[PDB]
Order: sequence, then C-alpha cells, then structure tokens
Amino acid sequence: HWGYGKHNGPEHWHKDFPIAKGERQSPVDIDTHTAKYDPSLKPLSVSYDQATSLRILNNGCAFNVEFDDSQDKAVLKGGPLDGTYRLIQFHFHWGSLDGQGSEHTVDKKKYAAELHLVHWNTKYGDFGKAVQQPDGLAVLGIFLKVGSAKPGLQKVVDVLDSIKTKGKSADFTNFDPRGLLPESLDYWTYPGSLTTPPLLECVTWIVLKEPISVSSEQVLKFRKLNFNGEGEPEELMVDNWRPAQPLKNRQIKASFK
Ligand SMILES: *SCCNC(=O)CC(c1ccccc1)c1ccccc1
Ligand SMILES: [Zn+2]
Repeated sequence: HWGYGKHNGPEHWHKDFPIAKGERQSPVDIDTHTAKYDPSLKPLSVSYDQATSLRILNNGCAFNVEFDDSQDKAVLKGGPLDGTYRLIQFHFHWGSLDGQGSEHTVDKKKYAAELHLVHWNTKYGDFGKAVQQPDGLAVLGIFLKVGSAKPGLQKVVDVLDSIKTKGKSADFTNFDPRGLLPESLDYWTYPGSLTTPPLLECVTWIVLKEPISVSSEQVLKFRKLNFNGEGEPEELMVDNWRPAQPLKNRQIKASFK
C-alpha cells in the first residue's frame, strides 16, 4: 500500500508505520563540517572476492540483486562494525532528473542515485532476525553521479529490459559487486534505519565519501523500469527515494581527517 506517489509517499508512511517519526530514522543530511574524524574507527574491510549472485528482481519499489548468503562468501568487516556482516542484496534509489535521486545528502547536495549494499550480522543467524536488532544490519551506501560510464554496472543495466515490471525476476549469476566500488573507502557512519517500510531502526550506515560515475545512458535505463505490474497502466519507476529525516540525538563520525 505504501509507495512514492502523492497519496501514499513518504509523508504518509507514519500512519501505518509510526516509527517513521522515530529517533533514528534514515536517510539524513551529512553535514561534513559537523561530522568528526573518529580515530578509534579501525580500517574498513570489504571482502567480495567469493561473492555469489543469483538473481535480479523488480519488487515494485526498486530492483534487487540477490546473493547467496548461506555462507561467508561476500562480507563486510571492520570500520565501526563488530563481527562479520553478510551481503544479502543490493539495490538503488534514483531520480527523475540528474539533480535528485539519492537518499542521503552531503551538505544538502543530492546525487543522481544511491547504491545500498545490504548486509546482515551473522551472530543473529538470518536477515529476518537481524532486522529486529539495533545492530542487525550494515548498509554500504555509494553515491552515483552522471559522467563517464561505469563498466561494472553495464551487466546490470543490460538485464533491466527483462525485469521491466513489478514481480519480474531474472537469472543474475557471476556478477561481481567489486566493479561498483570507488577507489577510496573513506566513509561517514551513523546509526539509523531502513529507508522504506517497515523502517526498522536496525542499521549501521556506512556511506562512502567518493561517488562512482555512471553515464547518462546507464541511469536513463534505470528510469525505464516500471512500478506497476504487467498489463497495468505504466508508471515509470523514478524518484523512489525517501528524503532526509531529522538527525535528532545522533553523531555522524568520519573515517578520514
Ligand atoms: S517493494 C518493498 C521493498 N522492500 C523490501 O525489499 C523489504 C526488505 C525487508 C525489510 C524488513 C523485513 C524483511 C524484508 C528490505 C527493505 C530494505 C532493505 C533491505 C531489505
Ligand atoms: Zn535502499
């Protein structure tokens, strides 16, 4: 029932999901002049060399690339995190225009899109249990800007034709998410939530400072997806992003000076 339109978008979510007006909601604006370098933060470890993707799905909200998380194949460790967090999936949020689309902002700047690499804490055994824990998830957020094409994204872009509408999925094996990372692993980190209902406050956010560049043609293909299901009237999948929420009683820490 919730969505991203005028009668059911983010300003309405609180009626079915009162936690939307919560104490640690995401996304937020990242005030780079207020975030503090934290020297306690240990180095970030992104270990994706044995990653195993399975499938890509249009769920009506975005598209997810799903991974085999039955073992420690692609994991996130270090930084602010205690323990190992398993890659379960990734997705994007993007806009109708290159001037908007990200969820997090940097000094109020909106990027063209935002990549979320979603990982869960292995100490809680599965994702569904992890989301009911304040330290259950770790999401790696990577901003997208429009410029030169991102070669590691092209495999993703090409399959989208086969998952145009809500409920469609396709085989997506042997995709390597290392091709979606920037050079630098400099990040900001804060405690927050999922950015769609149920909006659970179970996330440790890790947002890379360095955006990746994608081409105009690549993001235009994202914009051709549909929110609707097959044989329903076309509603382009665009602007599936939730805006910045109140930081309230939280501190954003930086991994770099
Ligand atoms: S079209 C709805 C899209 N959202 C889902 O993928 C739901 C999913 C979730 C959350 C809480 C419990 C079970 C499943 C999810 C949402 C955001 C990030 C990761 C997973
Ligand atoms: Zn997301």
